[PDB]
Amino acid sequence: EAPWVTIVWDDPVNLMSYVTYVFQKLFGYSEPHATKLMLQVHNEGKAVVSAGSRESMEVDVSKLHAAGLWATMQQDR
Ligand SMILES: CC(C)C[C@H](N)C(=O)N[C@H](C(=O)O)[C@@H](C)O
Ligand SMILES: [Mg+2]
Ligand code: NI
Repeated sequence: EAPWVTIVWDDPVNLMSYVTYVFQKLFGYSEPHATKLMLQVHNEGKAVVSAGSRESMEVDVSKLHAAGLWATMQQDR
């Protein structure tokens, strides 16, 4: 019943510019939004990047994995 979130985890390989681009490409986010989330990943170690049903977050995780980003999902409490 609960809503879920997709989290992207910091990784030591992917370019900062790539991560900003992926968030725009996969989610349609604006450049300031994508950059903000990228920097949160890089400076906090992780960031919630999207939110919704468990099934919707399963798709976001799969899309992010195909892009090569470290994504997981968990219930939002
Ligand atoms: C947003 C995260 C994944 C950035 C990386 N931790 C990072 O430091 N990337 C570097 C960079 O963009 O210069 C190199 C390692 O790709
Ligand atoms: Mg929460
Ligand atoms: Ni880094």
